[PDB]
Amino acid sequence: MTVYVFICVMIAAVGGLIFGYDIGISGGVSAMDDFLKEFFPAVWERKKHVHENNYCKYDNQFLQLFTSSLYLAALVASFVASATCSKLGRRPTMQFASIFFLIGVGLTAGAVNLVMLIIGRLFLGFGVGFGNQAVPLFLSEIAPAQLRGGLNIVFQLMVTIGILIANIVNYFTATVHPYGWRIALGGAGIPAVILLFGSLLIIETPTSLIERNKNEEGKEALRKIRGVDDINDEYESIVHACDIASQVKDPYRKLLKPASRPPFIIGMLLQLFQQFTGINAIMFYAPVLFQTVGFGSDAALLSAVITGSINVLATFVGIYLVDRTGRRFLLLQSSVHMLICQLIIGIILAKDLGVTGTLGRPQALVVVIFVCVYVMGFAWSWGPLGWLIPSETFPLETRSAGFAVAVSCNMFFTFVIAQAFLSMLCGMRSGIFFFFSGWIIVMGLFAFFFIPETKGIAIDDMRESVWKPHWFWKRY
Ligand SMILES: CC(C)CCC[C@@H](C)[C@H]1CC[C@H]2[C@@H]3CC=C4C[C@@H](OC(=O)CCC(=O)O)CC[C@]4(C)[C@H]3CC[C@]12C
Ligand SMILES: CC(C)CCC[C@@H](C)[C@H]1CC[C@H]2[C@@H]3CC=C4C[C@@H](OC(=O)CCC(=O)O)CC[C@]4(C)[C@H]3CC[C@]12C
Ligand SMILES: CC(C)CCC[C@@H](C)[C@H]1CC[C@H]2[C@@H]3CC=C4C[C@@H](OC(=O)CCC(=O)O)CC[C@]4(C)[C@H]3CC[C@]12C
Ligand SMILES: OC[C@H]1O[C@@H](O)[C@H](O)[C@@H](O)[C@@H]1O
Repeated sequence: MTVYVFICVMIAAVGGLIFGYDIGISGGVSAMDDFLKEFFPAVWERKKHVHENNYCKYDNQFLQLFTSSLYLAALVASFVASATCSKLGRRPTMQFASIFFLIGVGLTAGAVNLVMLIIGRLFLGFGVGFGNQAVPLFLSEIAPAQLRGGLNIVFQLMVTIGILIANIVNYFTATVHPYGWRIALGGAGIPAVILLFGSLLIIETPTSLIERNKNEEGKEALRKIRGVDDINDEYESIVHACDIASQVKDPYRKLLKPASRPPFIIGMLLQLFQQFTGINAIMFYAPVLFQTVGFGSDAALLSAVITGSINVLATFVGIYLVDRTGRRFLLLQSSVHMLICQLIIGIILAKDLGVTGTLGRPQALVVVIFVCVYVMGFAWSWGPLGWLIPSETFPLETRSAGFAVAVSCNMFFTFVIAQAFLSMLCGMRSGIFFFFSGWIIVMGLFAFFFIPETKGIAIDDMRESVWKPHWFWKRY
């Protein structure tokens, strides 16, 4: 209700929007010809051919470096963020994140050198690695109870919205031949300015302030969050978190202990699976894929917007599906849902698309319809729940660190997919989709045997009615 709580919500919404923009803009810019004329002339000549050398037209490690630099940087900067928060506060790290995005935007949009372009992407990666670590800490230490899951779904919606608007910007700036990609990459500056002026107005959480000056500065800070004077009883739980100084000296061992083993294994593998489903094909190289199908320069970027629209609608209804069905059902249904689309796309590509040539109109419509359905399968299952499950399964002692490691490893696997998708496409002509399909199959089995339904179960009830009656979680 107060200004500080709503600022806390706004900073999270904008920080998701910027992350979605950086996911969606790299696909459109890469496929444009203006960008390839100024950074990658080797693959630029290969687009001059009508339909020669399919699947290997864009096989270039530095072209993929343009996409995966941000996520490598985020993986490196995630640990730095995890330390910098606990040393300085949740406000300075957000300020540094805004500064890093603002530096990266000017570097990328006004890039004159390939080294400079990759460095700008790397600075954007620093900013996003800091933000995706400070934002959960704001949301978990300012917003009141019963609003932990409601904020996670809003955050995971903002990324889809950012992807959609990034596709729109790319589609409109693709036609602009003199400086199109520069306009496309300058659009990330607006949410960065908003983040900068939002991170200046927000003050550090009382949990962070009590870590160094207990109630010397955080006592009034907690009163500003909520206008009720009944603070003293709410405080008594914040003190207990940092009471155990000897236990928090080595936070690394608590995750390895059997107390937090069950939610750790679920949390980490969820990041491994949700990235090895193969959605980053569509979020990063969708126009690149559509051009090999045989659509053309505008047709590919125009289909990308359609798939993004599907993503947004499926996410908006996925928030209701999560509230009406259990946490298990959606991940079981999704594996089948995604397996079908990947097999259909792969099977018809293996026969109708060779090393030179183009699919016919019905085949072209099929590969688009089923990829849209593929994305909608992921938007209501692994997208949101891959972050929602670790935000509730970990116990109070290992919630912050347990989620920090999840974000970091997620960034690592994203980097793997983004750096090797086109290399895999060249080496395996149509085996990328079957390679992803095998992962989806093991996802289905892992979900059916090792993830339970945790719908409406409190943290203290996780160890009684979730992992006690489970056949495999015996870590007690
Ligand atoms: C672009 C795509 C992703 C749009 C998704 C819409 C569809 C996939 C439809 C087809 C079946 C629909 C579902 C069929 C039945 C219901 C029950 C329905 O319940 C009621 O209307 C009961 C009254 C109430 O409690 O609100 C709520 C919507 C829901 C989940 C529907 C939600 C939208 C669904 C999934
Ligand atoms: C063929 C294309 C369009 C893709 C098909 C995917 C969806 C249209 C399907 C996949 C699983 C289906 C869901 C499976 C289970 C349910 C639960 C059920 O009702 C509720 O969710 C309300 C609460 C309750 O369970 O009582 C019936 C609708 C719904 C959402 C189904 C609606 C249609 C869904 C989303
Ligand atoms: C668009 C046309 C050409 C075909 C679309 C294919 C799929 C995207 C659709 C149709 C087949 C559907 C599936 C058919 C059967 C089931 C089983 C049904 O029940 C179970 O999965 C078992 C019970 C449980 O797991 O809880 C859940 C919905 C699901 C996965 C459906 C989800 C939506 C799917 C994958
Ligand atoms: O919605 C798609 C996005 O979902 C996120 O959870 C993943 O981290 C991204 O790699 C992915 O592009």
